[PDB]
Amino acid sequence: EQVCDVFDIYAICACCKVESNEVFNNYTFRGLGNKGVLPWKCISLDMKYFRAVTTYVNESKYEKLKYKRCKYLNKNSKKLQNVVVMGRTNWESIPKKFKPLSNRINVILSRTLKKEDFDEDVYIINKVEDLIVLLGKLNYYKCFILGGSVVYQEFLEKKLIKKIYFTRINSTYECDVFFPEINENEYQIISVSDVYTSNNTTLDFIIYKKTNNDDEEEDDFVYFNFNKEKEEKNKNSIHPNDFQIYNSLKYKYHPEYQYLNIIYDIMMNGNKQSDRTGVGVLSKFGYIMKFDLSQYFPLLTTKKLFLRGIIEELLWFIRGETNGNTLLNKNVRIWEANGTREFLDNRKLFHREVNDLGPIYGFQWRHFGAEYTNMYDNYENKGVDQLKNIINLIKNDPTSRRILLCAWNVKDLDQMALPPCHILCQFYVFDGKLSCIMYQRSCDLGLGVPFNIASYSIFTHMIAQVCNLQPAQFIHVLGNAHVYNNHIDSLKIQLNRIPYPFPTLKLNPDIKNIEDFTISDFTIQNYVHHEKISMD
Amino acid sequence: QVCDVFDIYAICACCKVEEVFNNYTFRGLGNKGVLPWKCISLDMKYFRAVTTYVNESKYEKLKYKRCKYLKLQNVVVMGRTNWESIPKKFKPLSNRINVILSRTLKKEDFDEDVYIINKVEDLIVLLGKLNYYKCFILGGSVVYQEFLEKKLIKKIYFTRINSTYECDVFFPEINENEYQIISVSDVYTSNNTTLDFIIYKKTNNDDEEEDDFVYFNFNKEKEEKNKNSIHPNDFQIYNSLKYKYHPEYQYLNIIYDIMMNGNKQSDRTGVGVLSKFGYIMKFDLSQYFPLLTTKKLFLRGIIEELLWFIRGETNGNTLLNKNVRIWEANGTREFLDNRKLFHREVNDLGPIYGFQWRHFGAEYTNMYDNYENKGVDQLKNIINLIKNDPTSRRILLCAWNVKDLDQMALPPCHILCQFYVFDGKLSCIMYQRSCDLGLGVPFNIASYSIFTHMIAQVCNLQPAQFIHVLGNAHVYNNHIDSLKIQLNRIPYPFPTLKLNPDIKNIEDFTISDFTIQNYVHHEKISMDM
Ligand SMILES: NC(=O)C1=CN([C@@H]2O[C@H](COP(=O)(O)OP(=O)(O)OC[C@H]3O[C@@H](n4cnc5c(N)ncnc54)[C@H](OP(=O)(O)O)[C@@H]3O)[C@@H](O)[C@H]2O)C=CC1
Ligand SMILES: NC(=O)C1=CN([C@@H]2O[C@H](COP(=O)(O)OP(=O)(O)OC[C@H]3O[C@@H](n4cnc5c(N)ncnc54)[C@H](OP(=O)(O)O)[C@@H]3O)[C@@H](O)[C@H]2O)C=CC1
Ligand SMILES: CC1(C)N=C(N)N=C(N)N1OCCCN(Cc1ccccc1)c1ccc(Cl)cc1
Ligand SMILES: CC1(C)N=C(N)N=C(N)N1OCCCN(Cc1ccccc1)c1ccc(Cl)cc1
Ligand SMILES: O=c1ccn([C@H]2C[C@H](O)[C@@H](COP(=O)(O)O)O2)c(=O)[nH]1
Ligand SMILES: O=c1ccn([C@H]2C[C@H](O)[C@@H](COP(=O)(O)O)O2)c(=O)[nH]1
Repeated sequence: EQVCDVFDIYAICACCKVESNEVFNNYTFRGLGNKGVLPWKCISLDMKYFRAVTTYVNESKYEKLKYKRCKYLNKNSKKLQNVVVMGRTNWESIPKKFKPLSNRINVILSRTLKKEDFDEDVYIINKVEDLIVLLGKLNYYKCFILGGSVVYQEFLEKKLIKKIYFTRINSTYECDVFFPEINENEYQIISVSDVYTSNNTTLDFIIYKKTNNDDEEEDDFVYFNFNKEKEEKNKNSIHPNDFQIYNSLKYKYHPEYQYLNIIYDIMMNGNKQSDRTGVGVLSKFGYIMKFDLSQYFPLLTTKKLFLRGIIEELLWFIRGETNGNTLLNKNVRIWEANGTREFLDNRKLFHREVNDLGPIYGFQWRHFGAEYTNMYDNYENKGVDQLKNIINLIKNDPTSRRILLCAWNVKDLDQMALPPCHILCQFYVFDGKLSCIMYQRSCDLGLGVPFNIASYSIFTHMIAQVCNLQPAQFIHVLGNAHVYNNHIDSLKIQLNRIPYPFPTLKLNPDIKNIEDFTISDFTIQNYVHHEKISMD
Repeated sequence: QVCDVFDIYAICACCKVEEVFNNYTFRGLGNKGVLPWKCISLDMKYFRAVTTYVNESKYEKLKYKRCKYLKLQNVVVMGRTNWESIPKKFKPLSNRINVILSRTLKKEDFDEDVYIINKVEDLIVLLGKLNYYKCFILGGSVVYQEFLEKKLIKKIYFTRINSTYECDVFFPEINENEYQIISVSDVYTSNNTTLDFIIYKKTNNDDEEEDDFVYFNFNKEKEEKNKNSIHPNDFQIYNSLKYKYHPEYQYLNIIYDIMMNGNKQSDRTGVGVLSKFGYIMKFDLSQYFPLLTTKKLFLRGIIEELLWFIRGETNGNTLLNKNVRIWEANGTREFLDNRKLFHREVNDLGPIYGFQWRHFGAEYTNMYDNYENKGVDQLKNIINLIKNDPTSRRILLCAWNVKDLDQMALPPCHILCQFYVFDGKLSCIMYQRSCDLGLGVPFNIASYSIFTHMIAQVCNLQPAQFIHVLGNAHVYNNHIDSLKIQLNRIPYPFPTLKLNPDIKNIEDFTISDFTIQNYVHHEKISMDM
């Protein structure tokens, strides 16, 4: 029966990255303070969250806490409040006008200072066993260790912390004090929040837990689930013990899990099929993922992704290009296999030159309906410039339900190296904000989708910028959602990884026409990721 | 009160008997001493799970409230006829404290180690003795009748058998103001009939990982910031349902979402809408036909529109001479002139659905030209892919021809279909760019559900899921009062579609090959004024 379960002693902290190819682990976020204050100016969303955790109380759950604490000890007002506990330097960093922390029982550890050194209404204690004494004598909901790196150190080495409410600030600052390295045998992460932007930085909230190493309408649920097939004669021959970490998290709110949960769904429930190659897949039909581009760039973190190649693909599209050599000469090999003599001949394109990919995305975006000749032709003022038209509808008719860019030209399919997977983009504008749906007919979950999420997220930012709009939601509709069999083992590794706060994307702000972007106009700041996974 | 105190529940299954609909549609209980239907086996299964199930760590709180009033099994209570109607092999219903109502036959008469009672009241005492989880009235018309009169029923566990059967005995009209529905299950096919499971209730006139939930909601919308200017009050029946598992809730929940969180915008026509972006509804065509039951929908017009598309027509008059007027407004001199189609004959709708489906890339001329073997017959093609190459990820039927949008009376709402085949079953996704949730979507669901069945049948496949992906989803501001009325109606179990099984060419359907079966619906709603 451990002290920290009876007295409900939690730690809450926020850690940035410090000035240290780069390896990343959970020690990456470890920077606590600098010269006796915080390393960052304001991160107001961290304060709002801090406020919410340290001030939240539930009177109904108090009676069971009181009984519990009175039991363990062999045994005023009633306006229930939490206790907070501060190193003295912690306490001397707090602006005067906020002391003591409102609606919280403030406790400060000091040797140099005694109660007569304070005006405030704070409990002063010499020592830790003095907090345990006080907590046995107070009516309080929960006790939060607000730190000082010294306070954090002594509280974990005494195994007095039940959980750590740990905030990952996904930027770097100068630090002189650090949070101790959390022992993974002693603490495991059980919950990871959504990812937000506050004060020009992304952040998320994770919870580490100390490791053990009317209720009529409760029953209606079980009646109503009477037909359910899964007794667990595993539909698909993937095992539980393999996703031990994935399955052990309670709150999986990081948006990366929108993509990770579909791979779980395809693996646990997919239909076994033998696609065009013979490879074999598990497949499902119909999914939506939504990413909040105002809060992050959804580059997956559970594996390393490089975006030079897909950014140069998006610029190639926008220029209207179909010349596979242009990508090959920038050492981008995305379309190399689809432009071989063999691949083209096998597509019955016997009169198509090597790397002439025919009327693919770029052609359809700038010239839909023009007769395709060859990758070198001047197609100016031929066919519909869809791209130009959709920028025009966003600018001048934002409320239009007809702002779509369509790659799927039915007449041209057989003349393309292969029919496009990104069928269409629709756009939606409300209150100065651009959202985008892309519908993908065919979705390689292990290899393709992660880049696809990136391409269309970058594209949405570009259309938003050139239209004087802010980006909102990139919405990804997956039709035929498949995991290739020989990706499965890699995907089992990736799923047992815990996402890191997303990075951000900065477009050079001077670019104002969609045509005027170059590779140097794109910056991915603060990409924290697990190491690369070769999907085979 | 007795019933809340003693956990006295009725379980029944009521078919329709041999025009306007209400809950008392579903009354048929029995016929000639047996049930009115041969064997509906999803219901027999439900009836087990419900009447066996008991919770270990909860009878503590009923040892409480029943004896604070004055392995553990369940009590069941059946009349003699209800007891005799049972075959011999299942008596006394296994794992259950069997019991009977009988003024006549006693325990020395009857077979195994049941219980008997002779007064309705005499039950009260027997329960006051026994150790039991919950008490179920399996009934007979007569047993049910006198238990509802005497106000002894906490909850009714009522199966809606959605077919018609000869009946001699019935269930009591369920007293509308004395009971209300608190839960409604998924819809199911079983033994060639749809059925759902609703729950009537009596009206009255490791919990740390729970606080973590509140912390993670720290940045949510509060009450002033649950955006919009509709009320809680007005959707009280919608809001009172705990379990909303009937698939119509996929449509209703989107209306609720748009009303409550929708962005106020002022579209094209100066009209006003609440708008969201990106939804996905999925309907199990193998289990029901998703024709909205919270109001009356008619399908002849949208079935004719579908046949019209399949024939490749663009001629608005063909529809107008069958009094299908879906496209009338889009064919007027005025509407064509405002689309800058000054040189388009009235009701010449241009290269719309039909033309793209059967002639994609052909130069449109007029609605009367012969276009045989011109452009890409996507419809013939997607059918040949399903039959020759079902694992293809290229089975798309696309109406959004970018070359032709300006020539169209208007661009299509229904951008494309994509098909999926697994294990001789056909699913269809339709991506809808523009979604009027009040008028359009209800019809749009039916159109593409029917289409899926048509494509499945000419391909010798069983239809599986219709998946409706909404892009710009909007409620017209002046549909709001109508939809509020609609949200507070409990869906009925869906109907079924019978296609004439002889039709094996998509081109060979006629209006008489389409039959809707057992359509039970709440009344017509004018969506406007
Ligand atoms: N990023 C974050 O989440 C947080 C960052 N911070 C930052 O942390 C830094 C301050 O931390 P750090 O320098 O360790 O200092 P601390 O806040 O941990 O202050 C340590 C002081 O607390 C007293 N103390 C600690 N333990 C005891 C004990 N057991 N008994 C008696 N006194 C005790 C001593 O006071 P005395 O010296 O008078 O005897 C000690 O000098 C600042 O930069 C602050 O802004 C603070 C909290 C959270
Ligand atoms: N749809 C459904 O879910 C169900 C349908 N059924 C159907 O219902 C039909 C038969 O039931 P219904 O006509 O009621 O017959 P019941 O099964 O209810 O049996 C009636 C008998 O129960 C006894 N009884 C009733 N009230 C009292 C009382 N107040 N005090 C003492 N005894 C009482 C009498 O038996 P006695 O003769 O001993 O005096 C009465 O004749 C059949 O078709 C059966 O299959 C049955 C169950 C479920
Ligand atoms: C605030 C912070 C960094 N965030 C999390 N998640 N966990 C913590 N332990 N941190 O809190 C430090 C507590 C002291 N603090 C630090 C502070 C804030 C601003 C400027 C200097 C110091 C503070 C100041 C004012 C109020 Cl109202 C509440 C807490
Ligand atoms: C069974 C039925 C119709 N279904 C629901 N949902 N609710 C009821 N109250 N009904 O229960 C009647 C009990 C008699 N019966 C039904 C029956 C069976 C065959 C012929 C006539 C009646 C029966 C037989 C075997 C078992 Cl395991 C359980 C119930
Ligand atoms: O941007 C792309 C391009 C291709 N694919 C995958 C999907 C399929 O695995 C394959 C395309 O093959 P078909 O679906 O065209 O047969 O490539 C993607 O996931 N994303
Ligand atoms: O099959 C259809 C056709 C139209 N609409 C609705 C969507 C809009 O309310 C309007 C179409 O006008 P635009 O979206 O093209 O502006 O009609 C539908 O919901 N379904």
